[PDB]
Amino acid sequence: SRILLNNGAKMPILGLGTWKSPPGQVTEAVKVAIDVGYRHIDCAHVYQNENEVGVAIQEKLREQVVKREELFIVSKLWCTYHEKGLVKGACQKTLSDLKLDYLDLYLIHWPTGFKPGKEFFPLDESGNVVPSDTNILDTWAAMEELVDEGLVKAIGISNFNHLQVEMILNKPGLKYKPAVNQIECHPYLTQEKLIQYCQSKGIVVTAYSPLGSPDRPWAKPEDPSLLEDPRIKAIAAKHNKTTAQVLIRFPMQRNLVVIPKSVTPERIAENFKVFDFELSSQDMTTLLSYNRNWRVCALLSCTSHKDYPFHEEF
Ligand SMILES: NC(=O)c1ccc[n+]([C@@H]2O[C@H](COP(=O)([O-])OP(=O)(O)OC[C@H]3O[C@@H](n4cnc5c(N)ncnc54)[C@H](OP(=O)(O)O)[C@@H]3O)[C@@H](O)[C@H]2O)c1
Ligand SMILES: O=C(O)Cc1nn(Cc2nc3cc(C(F)(F)F)ccc3s2)c(=O)c2ccccc12
Repeated sequence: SRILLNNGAKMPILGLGTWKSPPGQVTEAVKVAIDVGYRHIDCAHVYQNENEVGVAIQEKLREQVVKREELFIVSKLWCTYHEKGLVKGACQKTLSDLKLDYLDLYLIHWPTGFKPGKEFFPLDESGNVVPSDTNILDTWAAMEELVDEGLVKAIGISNFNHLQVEMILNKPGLKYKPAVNQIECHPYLTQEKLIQYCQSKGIVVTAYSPLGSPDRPWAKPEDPSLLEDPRIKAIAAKHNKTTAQVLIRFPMQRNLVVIPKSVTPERIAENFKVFDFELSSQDMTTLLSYNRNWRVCALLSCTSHKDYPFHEEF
């Protein structure tokens, strides 16, 4: 149930997502999740709930439900902290909230640096994001130092397109290769090109929004719902599983890590029950065949950043 990273650590292939989990509900959600078997939690500073996630983690270690070494805890460096001089601080405030003394994995959350400040999305009066000078090679070096200092066991990247992943891999003096690239991926955005690139380079891919992020604040009525796709429902029924379990099992069979979010205990538990069945080889190609190149996770105010990752094909 885990995948070996290029740092020699093992990463559970199922993790719990925490974006949009309300601060008042995520502590119990992570407690239920660890009680039912999750050992990987996907966090971020920008999700504004790391303190409450960390309460849950701490209580389960105190309770001795689990050992720290059995947990795989991931967090991410927000965009307003790309400056070489800010990265360690940002890591330590995540560690502080999570009540941890190290992370298993720490990602550059997006390849785009924003102006530092306490606003997460600094905009100009016309609504464009205000970039920071910073480039991802100096940000990367700063991430490497977090390894050297023992704050993080592994480092990786998120939302990097293949030319940006290649930028890091061709970095002069590269000390630690990225271990993971965490990207949007589901039957409507199957990412074959970028996943093959990354796997070819020994970089593990984590699939985010594997259910389509139906709770994304900017969803519109017109938008498709993977959970309600009759095709996927038929595959589900054939296996006597739910559509969600199918959507979760699908990336697992492509040698991906997948991190479905829920704050509903019954769904946390259901979503983990995906080790007891297999999708067939044909199921898998059929699922891939639903690609629409429909991306749900992005932001118009950032399209003009020099490092906006989605103008490129992949
Ligand atoms: N690196 C990045 O840039 C990035 C971007 C996006 C997401 N992520 C990570 O990926 C995680 C997952 O992506 P996501 O939150 O965007 O969306 P998702 O996991 O694709 O969708 C979560 C939505 O599905 C619902 N849901 C969960 N299990 C269900 C089930 N069994 N049946 C029916 N509905 C179910 C959840 O409802 P309830 O919660 O109400 O039960 C919630 O509304 C995030 O939380 C975050 O950790 C990272
Ligand atoms: O970030 C998450 O985990 C979820 C996430 N996604 N988005 C959509 C985004 N689209 C982006 C595009 C770029 C870009 F790189 F393209 F410029 C940079 C930054 C972003 S944020 C949000 O606006 C957001 C806001 C609060 C908390 C989480 C998120």
